[PDB]
Amino acid sequence: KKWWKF
Repeated sequence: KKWWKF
């Protein structure tokens, strides 16, 4: 969502 593939 907001960090890495998230």
